[PDB]
Amino acid sequence: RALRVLVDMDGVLADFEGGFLRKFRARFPDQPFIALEDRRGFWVSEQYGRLRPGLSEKAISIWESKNFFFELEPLPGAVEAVKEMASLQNTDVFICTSPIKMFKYCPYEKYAWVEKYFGPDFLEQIVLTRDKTVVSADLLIDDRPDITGAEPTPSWEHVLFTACHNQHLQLQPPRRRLHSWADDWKAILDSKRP
Ligand SMILES: Cc1cn([C@H]2C[C@H]3O[C@](c4ccccc4)(P(=O)(O)O)OC[C@H]3O2)c(=O)[nH]c1=O
Ligand SMILES: [Mg+2]
Repeated sequence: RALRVLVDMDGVLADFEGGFLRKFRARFPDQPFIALEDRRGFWVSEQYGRLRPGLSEKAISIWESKNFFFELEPLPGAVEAVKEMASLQNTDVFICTSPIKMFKYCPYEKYAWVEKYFGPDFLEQIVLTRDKTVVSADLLIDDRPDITGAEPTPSWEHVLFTACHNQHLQLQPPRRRLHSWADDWKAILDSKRP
């Protein structure tokens, strides 16, 4: 039997936080912003809303804009790590990502992004869903702390991928982290093998 690993896209493969900040500052130069070092909480618009009135609506307009997802930069070592992971024996890798509600560009751009960095053949490994608990696997590497859905008992072990917004979070045992792609991801996968 092959080990199945679900790899998240935003915050794990694609730099959503960095891309957001860069484009927000460029479009709203006279507005206050939040340095990544100061990001707290999964929801960007919520922390921006607390910064000053009207920043939430502006933040939202950034990711709803054409080319936001397509132009995100890969996280350091992400492409290299996933390519190697997918080539490993007895290992099936799927990119499991949740598209935003405004569907005009997001779904399309995510497929285009994967084609760009992983090639045409990797498109077969993409799973788009707003509920990752109904996708079965041994592991789910994702930066969102709370991953819930229709399935109360997911088959996967959620390994928290470190991001600016979750770096200070204390996890309840035996929950663990993958600190970055430079961290030992192979050791994590092996711990799940027969
Ligand atoms: C992946 C990511 C998106 N956003 C943005 C983008 C937008 O995505 C969703 C949204 C909710 C649930 C599943 C998918 C998208 P929306 O419900 O608008 O589709 O929730 C609110 C918004 O929050 C962040 O702030 N941080 C993140 O790490
Ligand atoms: Mg993510």
